[PDB]
Amino acid sequence: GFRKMAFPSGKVEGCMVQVTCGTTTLNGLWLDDTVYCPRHVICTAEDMLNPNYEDLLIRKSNHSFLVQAGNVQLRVIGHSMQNCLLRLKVDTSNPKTPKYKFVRIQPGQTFSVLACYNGSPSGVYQCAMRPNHTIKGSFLNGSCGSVGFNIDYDCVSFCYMHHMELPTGVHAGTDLEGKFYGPFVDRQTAQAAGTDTTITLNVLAWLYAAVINGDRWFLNRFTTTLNDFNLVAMKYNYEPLTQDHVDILGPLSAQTGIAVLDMCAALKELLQNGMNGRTILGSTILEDEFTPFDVVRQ
Amino acid sequence: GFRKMAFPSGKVEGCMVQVTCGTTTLNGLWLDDTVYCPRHVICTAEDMLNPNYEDLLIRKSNHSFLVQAGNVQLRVIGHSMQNCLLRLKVDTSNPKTPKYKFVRIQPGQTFSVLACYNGSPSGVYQCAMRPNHTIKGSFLNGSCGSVGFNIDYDCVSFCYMHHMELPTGVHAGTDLEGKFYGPFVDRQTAQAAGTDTTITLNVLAWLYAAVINGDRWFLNRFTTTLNDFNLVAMKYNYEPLTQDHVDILGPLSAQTGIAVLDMCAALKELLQNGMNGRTILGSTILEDEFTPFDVVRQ
Ligand SMILES: CC(C)(C)c1ccc(N(C(=O)c2c[nH]cn2)[C@@H](C(=O)NC2CCCCC2)c2cccnc2)cc1
Ligand SMILES: CC(C)(C)c1ccc(N(C(=O)c2c[nH]cn2)[C@@H](C(=O)NC2CCCCC2)c2cccnc2)cc1
Repeated sequence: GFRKMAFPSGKVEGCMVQVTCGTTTLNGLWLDDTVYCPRHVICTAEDMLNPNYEDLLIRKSNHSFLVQAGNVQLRVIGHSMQNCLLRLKVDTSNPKTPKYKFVRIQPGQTFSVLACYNGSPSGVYQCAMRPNHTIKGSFLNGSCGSVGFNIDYDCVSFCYMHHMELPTGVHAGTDLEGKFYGPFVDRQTAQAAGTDTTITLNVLAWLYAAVINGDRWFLNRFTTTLNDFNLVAMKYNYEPLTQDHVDILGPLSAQTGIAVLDMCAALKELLQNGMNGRTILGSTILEDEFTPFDVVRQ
Repeated sequence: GFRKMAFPSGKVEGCMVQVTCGTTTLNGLWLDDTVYCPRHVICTAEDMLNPNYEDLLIRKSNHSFLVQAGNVQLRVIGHSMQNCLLRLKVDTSNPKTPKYKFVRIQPGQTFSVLACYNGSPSGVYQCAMRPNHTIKGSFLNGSCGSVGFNIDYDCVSFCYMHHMELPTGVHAGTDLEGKFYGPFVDRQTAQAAGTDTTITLNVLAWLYAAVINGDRWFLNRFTTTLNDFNLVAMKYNYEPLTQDHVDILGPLSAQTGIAVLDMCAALKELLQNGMNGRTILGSTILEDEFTPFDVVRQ
């Protein structure tokens, strides 16, 4: 009765366009009279190892970028580069543009992803920005340009644009000003995701979700200090817990009457003695892709 | 790299309206000039045990149904009942109506759910029609009228409307002609979901997904007959396997070169010897909410 929920994708579906440059097609985002898309759309098949993007873009004209919004083709009247994004000024302003904002998210935070291919939305799902700045997405060839987003009231907050797959099958991209999450670059190199860790804030939020949904078997009578917990957390590749996290879990702690450091003693016991065949909220592992905000929303 | 993916919900978001009758509010679906919604919206707070819906509806007029499409209120110009649904003819035809169809799904099949409250879409997620004709959804108070759907090309296939929660926390509803899935009724009674079972077709599809995504540890050298497998399946509360299922898994069998009855010997070994700490496609349990169609789509 508790699961990954994506935001309704209608407001973003209206802004999804196709952007073709030579032999390469990928998705872009059309807000007002601008189309944002990954700049590597101008990289050539021969030049994937060491492209110089300033160089490749001086050589382009407006007419080298085909932009198709569904049936209707848009005419480009200008172009520029912002970090790893390209900005294409088009003639028409998108009539379906929503109230929107560009935000840079932090590790642990979650968002919905609209997976698109050739400008055509195909799927929506929820995921989290990992601590190693990758995302565990479901992106196939030509998903580049797909965006990730959160919706509050009527206001879309774009936080991610997809650029590339890394060798482990996870994914890298940028915010909507083109700055990458993590130390990744939009070329073919030998770059790997660094070692990942488990998002302690999110596990604790989930245990509080489980308690609120009536499952309570993992609770215990013990307490722990923050330092005592962080020694167990380091052994099990979990992010250290901070006072800031303890503060964030306040409202959840009040609702259930279970002190945060009590919940931490509970989690520490789970990490040391396994789950021995039981299930939490339907899971047999410790979920770390729900935030404190996500749990309250559900 | 493989997960629950919902269809993009934009085409259904445009048809979500609010329907108020007295003290009760719930969601409805506005296609053309008709609004479909659960008939129990006319049930009164006093009459939940034994309402007579023919009786309660003769007593209503068009002006007892408030219909709000976002800001604008719609005027109702007629009303009738189709099984467990109410049909409200309104003055305006919905301009955002998509190409659409009403279909009745079968157990094991999956669909996307747009969770709505007070006409306002709030979330989208994927689920499956269980063999006991319930759905394991995430519906809170006033989600009634939320619909479930599949999209092919530009054509929305509405298959479920939500009506009620059953005592175990699972959910019952109807197709879009108002006929319930299962033997449930839209009153407060002592009705329970019957015992559920595991969707064997879907587990086998998932194992084929796992193989296609490079995970292969559970394969073995043995084969099984269909009858030999169904004796293990009965012991573990799994649906029997039929020739029709074997036929459905054909394309998946060809793509991976693993014969269906080979995959069944594999699954039988998983059921008898556990997973002993390993993971399939990121899971430590046997997923049964992906169809053969879902696996190919991803
Ligand atoms: C030029 C540059 C920056 C190296 C690049 C090249 C190819 C793509 N990939 C496009 O599919 C694609 C490219 N252009 C249109 N589509 C895919 C991709 O990342 N393969 C990686 C494997 C080789 C090493 C670098 C990239 C992809 C697959 C699945 C999900 N997401 C993306 C992305 C970036
Ligand atoms: C009149 C009738 C048919 C018995 C009924 C009554 C209440 C509702 N429930 C509305 O929330 C609701 C009702 N009208 C507007 N909202 C909820 C519901 O099922 N409680 C059940 C518990 C008591 C026994 C029967 C119903 C609900 C909760 C969470 C997710 N889904 C629905 C549904 C149907």
